[PDB]
Amino acid sequence: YDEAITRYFASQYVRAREGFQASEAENSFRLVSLLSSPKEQNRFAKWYAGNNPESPQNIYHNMIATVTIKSISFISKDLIQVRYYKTVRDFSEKETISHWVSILNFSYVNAHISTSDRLINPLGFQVSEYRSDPEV
Amino acid sequence: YDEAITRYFASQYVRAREGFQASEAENSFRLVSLLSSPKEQNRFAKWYAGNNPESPQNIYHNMIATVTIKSISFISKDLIQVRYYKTVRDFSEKETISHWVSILNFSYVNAHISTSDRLINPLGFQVSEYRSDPEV
Repeated sequence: YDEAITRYFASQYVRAREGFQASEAENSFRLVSLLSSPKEQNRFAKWYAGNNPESPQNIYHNMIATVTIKSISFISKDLIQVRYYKTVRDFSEKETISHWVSILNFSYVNAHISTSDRLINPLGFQVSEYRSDPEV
Repeated sequence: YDEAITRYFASQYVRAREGFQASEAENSFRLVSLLSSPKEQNRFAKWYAGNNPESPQNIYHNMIATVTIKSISFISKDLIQVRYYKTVRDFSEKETISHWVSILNFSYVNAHISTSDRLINPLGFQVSEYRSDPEV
């Protein structure tokens, strides 16, 4: 597939996973899930669970966190690197900014998506491994 | 290009154009614009302008309108039909529902998108003509 469409879905993946807005949680959750493999979907879920202090639900409770993409490059054929910053906003409107890099291991599966899940994942994009750490 | 990716962008187009949420307006505006031709972008803009009673900004002021896709089919090679319903919500949470069909005339241009506009429009999807009317 085209590099452009691959960048497009990595950007989506990271914007959805690494940002947060109460009104969009259900949607951002289904989308990260659909674009993650069975075994990555499950790691993501344990991390997102409402009982987990490190879940966006919690650390951005009553806040909005918005990812802005800085860059997308490929370390290898199946290994993408997304550098972005998060802009976190609260009741006072006081914006905090931080910078981050995520590595994604990805592929495209010719699995079966229903017609309506294909409007979220048209080509079986699948992140098998993922991390996010802050920058220098 | 693949039918699946074409359905994907028509669904996006209609969800963004035909729904409304104050927090997402700027984003929904850039996205419809990027996926519309110069001459369609301009019709959309006159329609969306804050001074226009029929603009979503206005008719959904203080509301959230959410499009749910019912179906996407092709009347011809360049002519797509998107049947959807809108779920409109207000201060009281009282949901009104209506049903609609949109026709889109579309193509893919090998024009120049900047690297960052390509994260919204990776393949130069372009709606040249558009309408929306209610159903039976």
